[PDB]
Amino acid sequence: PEFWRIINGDTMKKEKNVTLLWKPLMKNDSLCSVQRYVINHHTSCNGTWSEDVGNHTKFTFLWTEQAHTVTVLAINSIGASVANFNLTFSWPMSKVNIVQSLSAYPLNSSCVIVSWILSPSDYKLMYFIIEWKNLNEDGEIKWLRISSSVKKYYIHDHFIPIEKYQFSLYPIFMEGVGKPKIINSFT
Amino acid sequence: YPLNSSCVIVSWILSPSDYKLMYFIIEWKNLNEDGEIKWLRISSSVKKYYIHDHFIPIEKYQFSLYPIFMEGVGKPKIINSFT
Ligand SMILES: *[C@@H]1O[C@H](CO)[C@@H](O)[C@H](O)[C@H]1NC(C)=O
Ligand SMILES: *[C@@H]1O[C@H](CO)[C@@H](O)[C@H](O)[C@H]1NC(C)=O
Ligand SMILES: *[C@@H]1O[C@H](CO)[C@@H](O)[C@H](O)[C@H]1NC(C)=O
Repeated sequence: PEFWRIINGDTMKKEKNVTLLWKPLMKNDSLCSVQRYVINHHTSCNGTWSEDVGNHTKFTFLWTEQAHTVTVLAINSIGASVANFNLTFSWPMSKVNIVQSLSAYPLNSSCVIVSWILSPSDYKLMYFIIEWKNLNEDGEIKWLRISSSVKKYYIHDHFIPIEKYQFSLYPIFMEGVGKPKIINSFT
Repeated sequence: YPLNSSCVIVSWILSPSDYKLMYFIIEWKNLNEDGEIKWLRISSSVKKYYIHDHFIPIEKYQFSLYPIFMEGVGKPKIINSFT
Protein backbone atom coordinates (compact mmCIF):
# COMPACT_ATOMS: atom_id res chain seq x y z
CA PRO A 1 0.00 0.00 0.00
CA GLU A 2 1.04 3.56 -0.79
CA PHE A 3 1.78 5.05 2.64
CA TRP A 4 1.85 8.81 3.22
CA ARG A 5 2.87 10.81 6.29
CA ILE A 6 1.55 13.98 7.93
CA ILE A 7 2.68 16.33 10.71
CA ASN A 8 0.26 16.76 13.63
CA GLY A 9 2.04 18.55 16.46
CA ASP A 10 4.34 21.35 17.49
CA THR A 11 7.63 22.01 15.70
CA MET A 12 9.71 23.41 18.58
CA LYS A 13 10.28 19.94 20.04
CA LYS A 14 13.38 18.10 18.82
CA GLU A 15 11.30 14.98 18.25
CA LYS A 16 8.51 14.90 15.66
CA ASN A 17 5.27 12.93 15.72
CA VAL A 18 4.31 11.38 12.38
CA THR A 19 1.02 9.77 11.33
CA LEU A 20 1.01 7.32 8.42
CA LEU A 21 -1.90 6.51 6.12
CA TRP A 22 -2.19 4.04 3.25
CA LYS A 23 -4.87 2.72 0.91
CA PRO A 24 -5.85 -0.88 1.77
CA LEU A 25 -5.04 -3.30 -1.02
CA MET A 26 -7.75 -4.14 -3.54
CA LYS A 27 -8.63 -7.62 -4.76
CA ASN A 28 -6.22 -8.02 -7.68
CA ASP A 29 -3.34 -6.42 -5.76
CA SER A 30 -4.24 -8.47 -2.67
CA LEU A 31 -4.31 -11.82 -4.51
CA CYS A 32 -7.61 -12.88 -2.91
CA SER A 33 -6.63 -11.39 0.48
CA VAL A 34 -4.19 -9.14 2.33
CA GLN A 35 -5.05 -9.63 5.97
CA ARG A 36 -2.38 -8.32 8.36
CA TYR A 37 -0.36 -5.17 7.66
CA VAL A 38 3.20 -4.87 9.01
CA ILE A 39 5.37 -1.77 9.48
CA ASN A 40 9.17 -2.02 9.53
CA HIS A 41 11.07 0.98 10.89
CA HIS A 42 14.62 2.00 10.00
CA THR A 43 17.01 4.85 10.76
CA SER A 44 20.36 6.23 9.68
CA CYS A 45 21.61 4.36 12.76
CA ASN A 46 20.10 1.26 11.04
CA GLY A 47 17.85 0.55 14.03
CA THR A 48 15.08 -1.65 12.62
CA TRP A 49 11.74 -1.84 14.44
CA SER A 50 9.10 -4.14 12.95
CA GLU A 51 5.49 -3.90 14.14
CA ASP A 52 2.22 -5.51 13.01
CA VAL A 53 -0.56 -2.97 12.51
CA GLY A 54 -3.02 -5.61 11.30
CA ASN A 55 -6.30 -4.52 9.74
CA HIS A 56 -5.67 -0.94 10.89
CA THR A 57 -4.65 1.37 8.04
CA LYS A 58 -2.94 4.15 10.04
CA PHE A 59 -0.04 4.37 12.48
CA THR A 60 1.43 7.10 14.69
CA PHE A 61 5.15 7.33 15.42
CA LEU A 62 7.61 9.69 17.08
CA TRP A 63 11.39 9.89 17.35
CA THR A 64 14.17 12.43 17.87
CA GLU A 65 16.65 11.38 15.16
CA GLN A 66 16.97 13.55 12.07
CA ALA A 67 16.83 10.61 9.63
CA HIS A 68 14.40 7.68 9.66
CA THR A 69 13.46 5.19 6.94
CA VAL A 70 10.01 3.59 6.62
CA THR A 71 9.38 0.42 4.58
CA VAL A 72 5.76 -0.61 5.12
CA LEU A 73 5.20 -4.25 4.15
CA ALA A 74 2.09 -6.42 3.90
CA ILE A 75 1.57 -9.84 5.49
CA ASN A 76 -0.26 -12.55 3.56
CA SER A 77 -0.79 -16.20 4.41
CA ILE A 78 1.55 -17.01 1.52
CA GLY A 79 4.10 -14.58 2.96
CA ALA A 80 5.15 -10.99 3.41
CA SER A 81 5.02 -8.54 0.52
CA VAL A 82 8.29 -8.82 -1.41
CA ALA A 83 8.16 -5.41 -3.11
CA ASN A 84 7.06 -2.28 -1.24
CA PHE A 85 7.62 1.45 -1.57
CA ASN A 86 9.93 3.58 0.55
CA LEU A 87 10.35 7.10 1.88
CA THR A 88 13.18 8.77 3.80
CA PHE A 89 13.25 12.22 5.39
CA SER A 90 16.11 14.37 6.69
CA TRP A 91 15.79 17.72 8.45
CA PRO A 92 18.62 19.58 6.61
CA MET A 93 17.11 18.41 3.32
CA SER A 94 13.61 19.34 4.49
CA LYS A 95 14.59 23.04 4.57
CA VAL A 96 15.46 23.34 0.84
CA ASN A 97 13.18 23.14 -2.21
CA ILE A 98 13.76 23.84 -5.91
CA VAL A 99 10.14 24.49 -6.99
CA GLN A 100 9.55 28.09 -8.08
CA SER A 101 5.93 28.63 -9.18
CA LEU A 102 2.52 27.17 -8.41
CA SER A 103 -0.99 27.91 -9.69
CA ALA A 104 -4.56 26.59 -9.69
CA TYR A 105 -7.63 27.42 -11.77
CA PRO A 106 -10.95 25.55 -12.17
CA LEU A 107 -11.57 24.74 -15.83
CA ASN A 108 -14.82 22.96 -14.87
CA SER A 109 -16.83 21.79 -11.89
CA SER A 110 -14.76 18.58 -12.07
CA CYS A 111 -11.34 19.82 -13.26
CA VAL A 112 -8.62 22.07 -11.83
CA ILE A 113 -5.12 23.05 -12.95
CA VAL A 114 -1.68 22.61 -11.42
CA SER A 115 1.22 24.48 -13.01
CA TRP A 116 4.75 24.70 -11.67
CA ILE A 117 8.28 25.60 -12.73
CA LEU A 118 11.33 24.41 -10.83
CA SER A 119 14.83 25.75 -10.27
CA PRO A 120 17.70 23.39 -11.17
CA SER A 121 18.85 21.00 -8.46
CA ASP A 122 22.10 19.10 -7.95
CA TYR A 123 21.02 15.60 -6.86
CA LYS A 124 18.30 13.33 -8.27
CA LEU A 125 14.54 13.78 -7.85
CA MET A 126 12.09 10.91 -8.35
CA TYR A 127 8.48 12.09 -7.93
CA PHE A 128 6.15 14.74 -6.53
CA ILE A 129 3.15 14.33 -4.22
CA ILE A 130 0.35 16.89 -4.52
CA GLU A 131 -2.18 17.28 -1.70
CA TRP A 132 -4.92 19.91 -1.54
CA LYS A 133 -7.25 20.91 1.29
CA ASN A 134 -10.26 23.20 1.55
CA LEU A 135 -9.79 26.44 3.48
CA ASN A 136 -13.47 26.91 4.39
CA GLU A 137 -13.68 23.47 6.04
CA ASP A 138 -10.97 21.04 7.16
CA GLY A 139 -11.75 18.11 4.90
CA GLU A 140 -10.01 14.77 4.57
CA ILE A 141 -6.44 14.65 3.28
CA LYS A 142 -6.38 13.84 -0.45
CA TRP A 143 -3.33 13.24 -2.64
CA LEU A 144 -2.04 11.09 -5.48
CA ARG A 145 1.30 9.97 -6.89
CA ILE A 146 2.82 12.22 -9.56
CA SER A 147 5.99 11.47 -11.52
CA SER A 148 8.79 13.93 -12.24
CA SER A 149 8.85 13.51 -16.03
CA VAL A 150 5.51 15.29 -16.41
CA LYS A 151 5.53 19.09 -16.15
CA LYS A 152 1.84 19.97 -16.41
CA TYR A 153 -0.98 17.71 -15.23
CA TYR A 154 -4.79 17.81 -15.24
CA ILE A 155 -6.48 17.14 -11.92
CA HIS A 156 -9.91 15.61 -12.55
CA ASP A 157 -12.10 15.28 -9.45
CA HIS A 158 -15.44 16.48 -8.14
CA PHE A 159 -15.39 20.00 -6.70
CA ILE A 160 -17.64 22.62 -5.11
CA PRO A 161 -17.41 25.90 -7.09
CA ILE A 162 -18.15 28.09 -4.06
CA GLU A 163 -15.52 26.28 -1.97
CA LYS A 164 -11.90 27.40 -2.32
CA TYR A 165 -9.23 24.73 -1.79
CA GLN A 166 -5.65 25.40 -0.74
CA PHE A 167 -2.87 23.61 -2.62
CA SER A 168 0.54 22.37 -1.44
CA LEU A 169 2.98 20.55 -3.72
CA TYR A 170 5.62 18.54 -1.86
CA PRO A 171 9.05 17.77 -3.33
CA ILE A 172 10.62 14.42 -2.49
CA PHE A 173 14.27 13.42 -2.02
CA MET A 174 15.88 9.99 -1.72
CA GLU A 175 16.76 10.73 1.92
CA GLY A 176 14.60 13.80 2.52
CA VAL A 177 11.39 15.70 1.81
CA GLY A 178 11.77 19.33 0.78
CA LYS A 179 9.46 21.95 2.22
CA PRO A 180 6.30 22.38 0.11
CA LYS A 181 5.09 25.53 -1.60
CA ILE A 182 1.73 26.41 -0.05
CA ILE A 183 -0.99 28.45 -1.77
CA ASN A 184 -4.25 29.22 0.01
CA SER A 185 -6.59 29.61 -2.98
CA PHE A 186 -6.85 29.07 -6.73
CA THR A 187 -4.89 31.53 -8.86
CA TYR B 1 -9.52 37.32 -24.51
CA PRO B 2 -10.81 34.37 -22.45
CA LEU B 3 -14.33 35.35 -21.39
CA ASN B 4 -14.88 32.16 -19.37
CA SER B 5 -12.77 29.09 -18.63
CA SER B 6 -13.85 27.51 -21.95
CA CYS B 7 -14.18 30.33 -24.48
CA VAL B 8 -12.23 33.15 -26.11
CA ILE B 9 -13.76 36.18 -27.82
CA VAL B 10 -12.58 36.70 -31.40
CA SER B 11 -12.46 40.41 -32.26
CA TRP B 12 -10.64 42.15 -35.09
CA ILE B 13 -10.46 45.26 -37.27
CA LEU B 14 -10.97 44.77 -41.01
CA SER B 15 -8.92 46.94 -43.36
CA PRO B 16 -10.77 48.35 -46.39
CA SER B 17 -10.22 46.25 -49.51
CA ASP B 18 -10.38 47.37 -53.14
CA TYR B 19 -11.55 43.86 -54.07
CA LYS B 20 -14.59 42.28 -52.45
CA LEU B 21 -14.77 39.48 -49.88
CA MET B 22 -17.60 37.12 -48.96
CA TYR B 23 -16.59 35.25 -45.79
CA PHE B 24 -13.57 34.39 -43.63
CA ILE B 25 -12.26 31.30 -41.83
CA ILE B 26 -11.03 31.06 -38.23
CA GLU B 27 -8.30 28.72 -36.95
CA TRP B 28 -7.05 28.10 -33.42
CA LYS B 29 -4.33 25.76 -32.19
CA ASN B 30 -1.83 25.22 -29.37
CA LEU B 31 1.90 25.47 -30.03
CA ASN B 32 3.02 23.32 -27.10
CA GLU B 33 0.10 20.87 -27.23
CA ASP B 34 0.47 20.42 -31.02
CA GLY B 35 -3.20 19.50 -31.33
CA GLU B 36 -5.12 19.07 -34.55
CA ILE B 37 -6.14 22.21 -36.43
CA LYS B 38 -9.70 23.34 -35.72
CA TRP B 39 -11.78 25.50 -38.04
CA LEU B 40 -15.24 27.07 -38.08
CA ARG B 41 -16.46 29.33 -40.87
CA ILE B 42 -17.02 33.05 -40.20
CA SER B 43 -18.62 35.66 -42.43
CA SER B 44 -16.90 38.96 -43.20
CA SER B 45 -19.76 40.99 -41.69
CA VAL B 46 -20.01 39.73 -38.10
CA LYS B 47 -17.40 41.38 -35.88
CA LYS B 48 -17.54 39.62 -32.49
CA TYR B 49 -18.32 36.02 -33.47
CA TYR B 50 -16.58 33.41 -31.34
CA ILE B 51 -16.49 29.66 -30.72
CA HIS B 52 -16.63 28.04 -27.28
CA ASP B 53 -14.65 24.92 -26.34
CA HIS B 54 -12.57 23.74 -23.40
CA PHE B 55 -9.26 25.64 -23.39
CA ILE B 56 -6.37 26.22 -20.97
CA PRO B 57 -5.44 29.86 -20.21
CA ILE B 58 -1.89 29.12 -19.03
CA GLU B 59 -1.01 27.26 -22.23
CA LYS B 60 0.27 29.05 -25.32
CA TYR B 61 -2.36 29.15 -28.08
CA GLN B 62 -2.26 30.10 -31.77
CA PHE B 63 -5.14 31.75 -33.64
CA SER B 64 -5.05 32.81 -37.29
CA LEU B 65 -7.63 34.46 -39.55
CA TYR B 66 -7.27 34.31 -43.31
CA PRO B 67 -9.06 36.48 -45.89
CA ILE B 68 -10.63 34.49 -48.75
CA PHE B 69 -11.57 36.16 -52.04
CA MET B 70 -13.45 34.76 -55.04
CA GLU B 71 -10.13 34.33 -56.87
CA GLY B 72 -7.35 33.99 -54.28
CA VAL B 73 -6.32 33.56 -50.66
CA GLY B 74 -4.75 36.38 -48.68
CA LYS B 75 -1.72 35.90 -46.49
CA PRO B 76 -2.44 34.64 -42.96
CA LYS B 77 -3.16 37.13 -40.18
CA ILE B 78 -1.44 35.25 -37.37
CA ILE B 79 -1.56 36.36 -33.73
CA ASN B 80 1.02 35.07 -31.25
CA SER B 81 -1.51 34.40 -28.47
CA PHE B 82 -4.58 35.79 -26.75
CA THR B 83 -3.86 38.97 -24.80
C1 LIG C 1 12.77 1.20 -1.06
O1 LIG C 1 11.96 0.36 -1.89
C2 LIG C 1 12.12 0.62 -3.29
C3 LIG C 1 11.13 -0.27 -4.02
O2 LIG C 1 10.70 -1.34 -3.19
C4 LIG C 1 13.56 0.37 -3.71
O3 LIG C 1 13.72 0.71 -5.08
C5 LIG C 1 14.51 1.21 -2.85
O4 LIG C 1 15.86 0.87 -3.15
C6 LIG C 1 14.24 0.97 -1.37
N1 LIG C 1 15.09 1.82 -0.56
C7 LIG C 1 15.75 1.38 0.53
C8 LIG C 1 16.58 2.40 1.25
O5 LIG C 1 15.67 0.22 0.90
C1 LIG D 1 -15.11 19.64 -17.61
O1 LIG D 1 -14.22 20.29 -18.54
C2 LIG D 1 -13.02 19.56 -18.80
C3 LIG D 1 -12.17 20.42 -19.70
O2 LIG D 1 -11.16 19.65 -20.35
C4 LIG D 1 -13.37 18.21 -19.42
O3 LIG D 1 -12.17 17.46 -19.62
C5 LIG D 1 -14.32 17.44 -18.51
O4 LIG D 1 -14.74 16.24 -19.15
C6 LIG D 1 -15.54 18.29 -18.18
N1 LIG D 1 -16.42 17.59 -17.25
C7 LIG D 1 -17.74 17.54 -17.39
C8 LIG D 1 -18.49 16.78 -16.34
O5 LIG D 1 -18.32 18.09 -18.33
C1 LIG E 1 -18.96 30.85 -20.00
O1 LIG E 1 -18.83 31.29 -21.39
C2 LIG E 1 -19.71 32.35 -21.83
C3 LIG E 1 -18.95 33.64 -21.69
O2 LIG E 1 -18.43 34.07 -22.94
C4 LIG E 1 -21.01 32.32 -21.05
O3 LIG E 1 -22.04 32.93 -21.82
C5 LIG E 1 -21.37 30.88 -20.74
O4 LIG E 1 -22.68 30.81 -20.19
C6 LIG E 1 -20.37 30.29 -19.75
N1 LIG E 1 -20.38 28.83 -19.83
C7 LIG E 1 -20.87 28.05 -18.86
C8 LIG E 1 -20.80 26.58 -19.11
O5 LIG E 1 -21.35 28.52 -17.83
